[PDB]
Amino acid sequence: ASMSDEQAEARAFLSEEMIAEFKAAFDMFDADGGGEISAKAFGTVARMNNVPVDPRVQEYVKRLTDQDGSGTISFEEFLVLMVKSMKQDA
Repeated sequence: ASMSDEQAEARAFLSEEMIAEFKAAFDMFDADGGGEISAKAFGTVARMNNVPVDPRVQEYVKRLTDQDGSGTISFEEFLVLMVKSMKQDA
């Protein structure tokens, strides 16, 4: 369970057209149909989408699976993460 307040800014920055692309990319990894992908998958998705993976976010990303054991991010989080990474990337 994530925080959808983060989703608000994500939808403000990312256009529906962008959200749609990230949704499709996310779905590619969510073959389970749970709306949640592996934490480390974020880096892979970002890379193929030409999105620079921020080192700080990646630190936080690896910590997700590090502290929880099996880190999984929901589509909502994924969108916000893409935002954080692109925002931090100068």
